[PDB]
Amino acid sequence: SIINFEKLGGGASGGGGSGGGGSIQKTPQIQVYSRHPPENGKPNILNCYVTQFHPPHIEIQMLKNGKKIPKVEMSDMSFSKDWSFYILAHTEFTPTETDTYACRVKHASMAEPKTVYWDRDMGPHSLRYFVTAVSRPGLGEPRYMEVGYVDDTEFVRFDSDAENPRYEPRARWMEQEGPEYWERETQKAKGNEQSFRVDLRTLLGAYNQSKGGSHTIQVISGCEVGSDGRLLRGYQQYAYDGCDYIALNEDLKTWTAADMAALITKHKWEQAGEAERLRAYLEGTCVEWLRRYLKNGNATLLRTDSPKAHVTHHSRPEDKVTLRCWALGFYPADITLTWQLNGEELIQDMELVETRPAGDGTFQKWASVVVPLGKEQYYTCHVYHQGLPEPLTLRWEP
Repeated sequence: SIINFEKLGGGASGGGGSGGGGSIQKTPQIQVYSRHPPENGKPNILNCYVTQFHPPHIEIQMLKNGKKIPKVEMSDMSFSKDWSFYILAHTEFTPTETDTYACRVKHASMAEPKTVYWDRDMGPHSLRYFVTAVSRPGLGEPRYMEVGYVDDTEFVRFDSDAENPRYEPRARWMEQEGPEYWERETQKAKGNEQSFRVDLRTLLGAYNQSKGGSHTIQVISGCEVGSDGRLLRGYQQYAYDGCDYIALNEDLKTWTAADMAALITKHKWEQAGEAERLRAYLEGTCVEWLRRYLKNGNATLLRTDSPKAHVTHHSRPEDKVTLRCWALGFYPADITLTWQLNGEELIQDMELVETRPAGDGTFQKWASVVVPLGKEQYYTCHVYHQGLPEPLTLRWEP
């Protein structure tokens, strides 16, 4: 259960521009790839994974031979520990030898839309809440969201942009909770929404910003627990427009403010004993709720799907060749791919893509090395994943 938030209630910054709020946009990173191995004439799914951007407003289109594809589904949006947002767009398609596909992204961080073409060739536990409050001048009320994670898997979500916005389960094992739980969480979410609505107005003043601009307040709140069930770390950190604003220190007693506006909040919270209130929630309430949830889904959280791996062979200019090592259909996302030349792990001639969602709950990743034509048998790829009885070692097999 997420804590009931206390207003930031600040009042003045100084427009210094250090790193705590106001606009300082992050450019999106984009990957375009098929869920399944592309085979001409066989239906598949094409993905456009967009990450690392800020602000959260973004426009994504997928194109077929330069023409917009009308039916493109969008996953719900989320954000990372570095505050940047991510989202997955995808569409059904049936690849052919000559049709080109692309994903086009429009975002305030870039002067023009970025088009990226698809190239076939190439223990402990935690209960954390990720909160987003985004003002939208000229587009209605601020959008408010609370997304909860147990061990990094989304299990609950509240999004004010529904019509009768309610807390909804996001993991099937949560359906074990009765109507009282949902009603209570929903009402608490609506109460929290109001505090953030106010805080957004307050921060406009604190940073001397226009009433016509869009702004974001984000929060990461929660507890990390040991195998013995004891608290290892508590978290209560805030960001304004993608930059650290204020955070509770590891001692759960003091705060670290990032700029002048946050100093006003630090002093308010110190005077009101906010840290004390949070320490109580983090050490008790939060942990108690984590156990409760783990009761329903620990088994699910421990499941693993081993990667299926193989090596593909690609031509390069002159005496060269690219060996690409693929890891597919694995879960969870954590994985390590390495290339070795006679015992030594390679660094310099290698290329990796960020681990990405296949769209069906599993993940994908690949690592490549450029090597001399004729020397393919001197290299081996190694795949390390918790789902495997032991690391996989593979080589290019003609």
